Amino acid sequence: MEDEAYFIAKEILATERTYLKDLEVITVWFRSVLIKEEAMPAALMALLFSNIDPVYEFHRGFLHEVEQRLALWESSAHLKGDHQRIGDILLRNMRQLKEFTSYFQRHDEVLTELEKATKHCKKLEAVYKEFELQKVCYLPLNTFLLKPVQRLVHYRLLLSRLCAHYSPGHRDYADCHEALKAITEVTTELQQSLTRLENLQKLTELQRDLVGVENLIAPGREFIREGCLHKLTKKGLQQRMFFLFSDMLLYTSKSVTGASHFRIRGFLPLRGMLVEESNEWSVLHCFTIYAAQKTIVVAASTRLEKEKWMQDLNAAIQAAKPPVLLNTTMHVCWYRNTSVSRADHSAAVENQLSGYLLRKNGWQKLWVVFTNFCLFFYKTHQDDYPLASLPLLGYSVSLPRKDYVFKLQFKSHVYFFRAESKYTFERWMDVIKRAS
Repeated sequence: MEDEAYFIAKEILATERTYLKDLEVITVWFRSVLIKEEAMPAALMALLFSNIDPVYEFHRGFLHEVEQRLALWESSAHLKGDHQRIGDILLRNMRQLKEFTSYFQRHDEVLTELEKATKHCKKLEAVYKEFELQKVCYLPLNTFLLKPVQRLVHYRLLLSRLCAHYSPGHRDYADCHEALKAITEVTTELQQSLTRLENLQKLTELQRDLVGVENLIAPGREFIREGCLHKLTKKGLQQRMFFLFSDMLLYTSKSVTGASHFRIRGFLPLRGMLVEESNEWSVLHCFTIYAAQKTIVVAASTRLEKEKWMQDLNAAIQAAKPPVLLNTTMHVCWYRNTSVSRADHSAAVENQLSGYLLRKNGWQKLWVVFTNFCLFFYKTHQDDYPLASLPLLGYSVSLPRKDYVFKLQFKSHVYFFRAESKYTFERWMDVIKRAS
């Protein structure tokens, strides 16, 4: 009962702790590198930092107010009272956060300008490159420019979740609804900006990752799904990479010894193709893609995988009724024969989570972060780089066969984790299930 409301508070904390460290990848670490190298024109430095710094200020103050209250929580008997309550802190900052919306609206403009600056300036591209290599850069650099607006959502989500196990009679009930309504209209205003950014980000990433392809980023192209399938060739079924956008189908070329597995071979426009499910090819889970002037047959790793790629193709071909010219997620797909949809991203993002838990040779306490379908391992809540990582596509959360332990299974790889509480136990295996 009362415990459930407290663990949400701690949830807000741990995640805010990770958020502030996320922001520090830019405002601390990336900043210095730009100064030491001065490959970034001052206009872009202003545009970048005039819009992240002020946000970072607020949050640093906010984390303080939180973790303090959280300390006064678990306190005398004639005061607590207002020690076991957080709706007041939230209500304040929420109605105070709305004043930063103007800053957020330009994140689509910062991710945009960095890109052009990177391509037209050769020195900055080099700098940018080496910096994404550093252990501090545990996710792609672009991914961080996203988190500010995404964080706004996470308050809406968490505040929502508080009004769930709350009812009239609690001191912190009237405040939360005012707070929730305050953040809900904050996210509303930027909901358009958010989706526009989340997509620009994915296109701007792929643009880099893939070799050969140019002009992939466009005001129109939305990303449907990326993933791995076996193209039918004269030598046999061969693994290849497919990237389905709203207006074409990108696929990967023949694998050469020592070359990239992510060189784009050609695209197949969506006007006007048909996909037709395959004969005794049914067991092979293959279907056939008749394009306007090329035709391919292709096998899915499993049956559901096929139905996904098909349903997504067909529904995308109907919906389409400068010219493209010729261990992240894309890599985890190549090594596990799977795919990830635009729908999955929004389900690994809404399911982000930080916390402390143990990991059985011999129970080992680590601080774990779950973003981007991947677990990141720290020894302290305060380190600036992950000690280890573990991507989770194709991992299944079950109980074994201590107390309150869940296990991750994948082929021969078996890991075990323990949470302190029992609520926080049902929450960890929850989010991992919702990013799978």
